[PDB]
Amino acid sequence: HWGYGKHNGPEHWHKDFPIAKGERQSPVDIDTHTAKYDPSLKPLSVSYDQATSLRILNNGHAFNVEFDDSQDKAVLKGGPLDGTYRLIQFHFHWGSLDGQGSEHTVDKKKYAAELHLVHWNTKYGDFGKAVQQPDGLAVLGIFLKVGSAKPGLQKVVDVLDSIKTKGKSADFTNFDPRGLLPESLDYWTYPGSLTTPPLLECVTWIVLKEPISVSSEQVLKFRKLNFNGEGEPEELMVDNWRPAQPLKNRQIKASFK
Ligand SMILES: *c1c(C=O)cccc1-c1ccc(S(N)(=O)=O)cc1
Ligand SMILES: NS(=O)(=O)c1ccc(-c2cccc(C=O)c2)cc1
Ligand SMILES: [Zn+2]
Repeated sequence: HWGYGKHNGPEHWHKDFPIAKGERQSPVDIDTHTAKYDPSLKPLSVSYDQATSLRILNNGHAFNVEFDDSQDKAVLKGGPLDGTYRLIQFHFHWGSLDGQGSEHTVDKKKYAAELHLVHWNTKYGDFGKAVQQPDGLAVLGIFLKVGSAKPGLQKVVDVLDSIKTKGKSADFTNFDPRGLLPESLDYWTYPGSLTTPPLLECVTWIVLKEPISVSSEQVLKFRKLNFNGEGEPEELMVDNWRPAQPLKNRQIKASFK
């Protein structure tokens, strides 16, 4: 089916997901000189103190760390958002080389990877309903640059050997996602979409200004994962990113000057 190869990648997706050519597609390039500071944007409220991680899964496109979203345990509020968004999972997109891998770009700069913390608007009851709504999701996006190691990422790196191939999962309880954040919560925000099929236009994107630093060894271990299932020819899971899409009739707002 769809993927990231030459024969099933982002240039092909529109044939089965025509919204790929829609009016609010993600990711986008963040032109920092064209984004407008909005002094009415509130601070983000990230409340992960009670987060309950469950499992890590290689789904053939990335790996997801999944959370208990049956109660308000780990929630995102504030910023541009109305209402409460529950954390359901996080995942990454990354490159084959340190100079590429992020989906969003900043003044056309690509980061080595991008973390997506996916939340859904609790007024819609469940995630499947939320993705059908224009304000159903809020994804907190965080850039990764290669430099010093991120201690809060190491527990994720440690377990990747056990989920090398598509369909493999492992217990991943008691993981604190607060260890994945930068110091500052300054952000850009704009209305967009899922960056993989079904490409639904349901996401308020909140992209942090400050990248996190991860070590070359940490991202190298990302690149040892496999797109393929066990017993199939090995295809390294690398370059699972969609390139920047036309901004069209949208304005990116900044919470900071
Ligand atoms: C995730 C699930 C299940 O966890 C189901 C359908 C779609 C997605 C999805 C979530 C987030 C994104 S992203 N790259 O954060 O925009 C793409 C697909
Ligand atoms: N969902 S999509 O991006 O439009 C898509 C789905 C399936 C294919 C496909 C199907 C069968 C064989 C091949 C081999 O290249 C590719 C190629 C593209
Ligand atoms: Zn993503």
